[PDB]
Amino acid sequence: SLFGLASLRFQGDQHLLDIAFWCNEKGVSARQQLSVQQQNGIWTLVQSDEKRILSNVAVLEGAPPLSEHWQLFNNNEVLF
Amino acid sequence: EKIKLFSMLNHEKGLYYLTRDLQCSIDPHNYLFILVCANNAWQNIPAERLRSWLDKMNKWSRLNHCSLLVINPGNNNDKQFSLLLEEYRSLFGLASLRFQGDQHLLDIAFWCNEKGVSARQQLSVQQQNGIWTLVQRSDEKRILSNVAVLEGAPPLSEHWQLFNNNEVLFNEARTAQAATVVFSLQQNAQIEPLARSIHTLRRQRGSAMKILVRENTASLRATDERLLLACGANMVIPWNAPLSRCLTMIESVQGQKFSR
Ligand SMILES: Nc1nc2c(ncn2[C@@H]2O[C@@H]3COP(=O)(O)O[C@H]4[C@@H](O)[C@H](n5cnc6c(=O)[nH]c(N)nc65)O[C@@H]4COP(=O)(O)O[C@H]3[C@H]2O)c(=O)[nH]1
Ligand SMILES: Nc1nc2c(ncn2[C@@H]2O[C@@H]3COP(=O)(O)O[C@H]4[C@@H](O)[C@H](n5cnc6c(=O)[nH]c(N)nc65)O[C@@H]4COP(=O)(O)O[C@H]3[C@H]2O)c(=O)[nH]1
Repeated sequence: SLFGLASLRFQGDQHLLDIAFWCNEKGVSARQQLSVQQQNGIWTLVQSDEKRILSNVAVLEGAPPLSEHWQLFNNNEVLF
Repeated sequence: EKIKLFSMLNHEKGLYYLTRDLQCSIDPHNYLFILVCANNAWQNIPAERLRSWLDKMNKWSRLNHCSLLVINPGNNNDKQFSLLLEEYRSLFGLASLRFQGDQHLLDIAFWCNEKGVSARQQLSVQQQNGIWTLVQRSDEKRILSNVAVLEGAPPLSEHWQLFNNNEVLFNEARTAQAATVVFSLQQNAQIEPLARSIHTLRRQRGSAMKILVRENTASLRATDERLLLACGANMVIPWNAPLSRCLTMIESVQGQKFSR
């Protein structure tokens, strides 16, 4: 008899939002815990490249990237 | 101590009349249904009629306080699975079991009972002496391929494993569950036993595993490609396309299940 159950508990500086279950046309979620803050009356949710390969799309003769570390560029200006 | 055994005709009318027949036969209050259908029995049921039947079954279950379980052996129920997901209101639990050679994977899209609600759980259950016991996704990123596929190229990523021939590759894929398996074709003599290996890889391992065959030499026909597709291979990469085309074809089947 419920398409979603949520509770918001005050915890001093931020509120904790606990959704036991939730139904939506995009799916159903269960047992979600999140933190929200009331900033000026607004509830807002709280918040190396050695292997990454950057090459032109013409490097692979137009073929898509080899792997996740491969990123393509149409011309050698966006790549630059 | 005792249960009631019921037989119905392999037809849509039997499923449609199930409610009235059981009402004429059994008082459904505090009573459980287990509907074990035949192989691909739910393939001929249209979408709208299936939705109406599910709604009627749910209303009847609520009115009679009776629980219904349906076990459907099928291989191409992905659209049916999506339809079941769309009717999550009437439903209160959807589970799928995928055979993976040595173990079985139980995926519960959702489940609601008196002790709470769980959504999108994945567990491993095995069949020991005919008993289903839980074993207390994981290798989906991992890619298994033949050395000749890369034409000498090193592993493209950490998730890449290379094998000399398509024999130890099948042995490793026997242990893998969701890894991407890529074969290499060199001559005509490899068409049949690789086809057999693919058949095994599709029977022991379910639709989660990705099976691909790279053609390195022009030694293929349309009939052989159709046979490879029927054995369980997602698609066969033509020899004309360069290696990066093969790699992007591999990337295409990521997140896809072999429903054929
Ligand atoms: N250009 C051309 N010639 C054709 C074709 N089909 C047959 N032939 C000729 O007929 C011979 C006998 O082929 P088969 O009886 O089909 O029996 C063939 C076939 O079963 C197989 N085979 C040969 N090449 C291929 C191939 O590229 N793919 C596949 N899947 N099987 C092949 O090996 C057998 C021996 O074939 P070959 O030694 O090539 O010798 C071939 C070839 O000279 C065709 O589509 N194109
Ligand atoms: N019934 C019949 N159909 C024929 C014959 N020759 C060619 N075809 C048809 O032509 C298609 C493509 O022409 P292809 O140059 O033979 O294209 C062939 C050819 O280059 C090669 N190939 C296949 N089998 C053989 C073979 O036995 N020998 C040789 N030398 N090449 C073959 O593989 C390609 C793929 O062939 P498919 O996918 O089967 O598709 C073949 C096949 O359906 C023939 O003698 N009988």
